[PDB]
Amino acid sequence: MIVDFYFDFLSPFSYLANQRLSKLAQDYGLTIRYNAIDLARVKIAIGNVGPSNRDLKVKLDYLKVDLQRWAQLYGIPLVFPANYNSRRMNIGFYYSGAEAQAAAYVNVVFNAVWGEGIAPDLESLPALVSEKLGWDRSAFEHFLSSNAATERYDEQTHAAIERKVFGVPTMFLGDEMWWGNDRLFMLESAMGRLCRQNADLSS
Amino acid sequence: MIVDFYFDFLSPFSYLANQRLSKLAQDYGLTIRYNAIDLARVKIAIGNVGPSNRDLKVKLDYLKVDLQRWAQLYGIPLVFPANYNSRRMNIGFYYSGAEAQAAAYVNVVFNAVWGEGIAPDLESLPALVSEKLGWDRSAFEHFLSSNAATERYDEQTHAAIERKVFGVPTMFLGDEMWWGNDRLFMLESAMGRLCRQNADLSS
Ligand SMILES: COc1ccccc1/C(=C\C(=O)C(=O)O)SC[C@H](NC(=O)CC[C@H](N)C(=O)O)C(=O)NCC(=O)O
Ligand SMILES: COc1ccccc1/C(=C\C(=O)C(=O)O)SC[C@H](NC(=O)CC[C@H](N)C(=O)O)C(=O)NCC(=O)O
Repeated sequence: MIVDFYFDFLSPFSYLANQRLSKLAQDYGLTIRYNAIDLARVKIAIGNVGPSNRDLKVKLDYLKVDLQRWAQLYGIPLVFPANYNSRRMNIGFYYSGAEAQAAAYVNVVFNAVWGEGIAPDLESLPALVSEKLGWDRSAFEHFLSSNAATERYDEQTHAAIERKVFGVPTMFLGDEMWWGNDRLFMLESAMGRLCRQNADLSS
Repeated sequence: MIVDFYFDFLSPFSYLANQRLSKLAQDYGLTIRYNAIDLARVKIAIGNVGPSNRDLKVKLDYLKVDLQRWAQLYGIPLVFPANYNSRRMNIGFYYSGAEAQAAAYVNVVFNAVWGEGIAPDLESLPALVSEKLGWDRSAFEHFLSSNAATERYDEQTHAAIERKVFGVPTMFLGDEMWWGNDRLFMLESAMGRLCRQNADLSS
C-alpha cells in the first residue's frame, strides 16, 4: 500500500506527520512516497498571500501549545529552530536514493530541525547529515548548489500544485487527499478499510 | 463540569463542534457556557487580514471535502448556505435565557443554517426560530435591531479577544484553550482526567 507525502522541513506539523507516518511504515509496512516541496510557492500559487500564522503572535502562541500537545501524545521532543530557511535541506532530499535512504534522510533532517531545534540553514548541517547517512559530504554539498537539484525541487513543487496541494503536510491515498497531522487518523481509517477488503473481510 | 464555547454561526467547523458538544451535554451532563462572537472582528484584532480560506478556491474545495468527512463521522447533514451573513443570528443568541434555551437556540440556528443550508440573513429566519422556541416573534425581532443587543454582542466579542480567542470554534476548560472541532478529542481527554481525579481513581 502506497501513500504520497508532501512536506517542507520548515513545517512543525510536517515533523509530527512524518513521525507518525514513519511508525506506520515500520509497524505495518506502509510504503511512503516522499515529496519535499516549497510551501511558500504553493501558497502563492493558490493566492494565499496574507500574513502567515508565523507572523500572528496570538495565533502562533496557541499553535506552539498545540504542537507541544501533539509532541507529548507522540512521545517526541519538539523544539523551534531559530529560523524557517528550509530551502537547502528540502533540495537535499533529492540526493537520496531508494526508499530506506529517502526515509532516513527525511527522518534525520526532521529530527535535527524540529526535534533538536537546529537551524535548517546551519552551514554545517549538510555535513552533519552526510556523516549520519554515510554520504560523501563534498558530493552532497555540491549537489545542494547544483542546477539539477533546484530543478528537481521546482519540478516536484509544480507537480504538487497541479495535484491541488495547498499546504503541508499533505497525504494522498488513491484519489483522497488529507491535509494536516490531525487528519492522519482518517488516512489510517482508509488504509484499514483497504486492508479489510484485500483480506476479504469486507466486500 | 463547565466548558466555555465560542462560536460564530457563519462557521461550519463551529456547527460540527456544537453538534459534538451538545451530545456531550446530553450524554454526560457536561455544562456548556455559550458565547456567540464576531469572527471578523476577532481576526482583525490579531492582524489576520489576508484572504480568508472562504476566498481561496483550491483550499475551500478541500475544506468542503473535510467538512463532509466530519459530517459523515457525526451522522449529520452539512449544507452550505448562500451566504455567511451571521450577524443578526449571532446577536439573537443574547435573547436566550437559561441554559436549556441557550443551547436550544444555538442548536436550532446551527441546524437551520448548516444542517439545511438556510441563509443566516433570511428575513423570515427570526420568525421561524421564534416559532420553534416558543418565543414572541415581534419581541425577538425588536431585540435583534436594539442597541442593547448589539452592545451585548460587542461586549462578548471583546471579552473573547481579551481571552486570546483568535477563531472559532474555541473551547476552554480551566486555563486550557483548544481551537477546532478537530481538537474536541483533547478537551474530552482533559474532561476524563478530571472525572477520574474527582472520583478518586487518579490522584
Ligand atoms: C514554520 O511554519 C510554522 C510554524 C509554526 C506553526 C505553523 C507553521 C506553518 C506554516 C506557516 O505559518 C506558514 O509559513 O504559512 S506549517 C504549514 C501549514 N500547516 C498547517 O497549519 C497544518 C495544521 C493542522 N491543523 C495540523 O497539521 O494539525 C500550512 O500548510 N499552511 C498553509 C495553509 O493554508 O494554512
Ligand atoms: C464560512 O467560513 C468558512 C467556510 C468554509 C470553511 C471555513 C470557513 C471558516 C472561516 C473563514 O474562512 C473565515 O471567515 O475566515 S470557519 C472559522 C475558522 N475555523 C477553522 O478553520 C477551524 C479549522 C479546524 N481545523 C477544525 O475545526 O477542524 C477560523 O477560526 N479561522 C480563523 C483562523 O485563524 O484560521
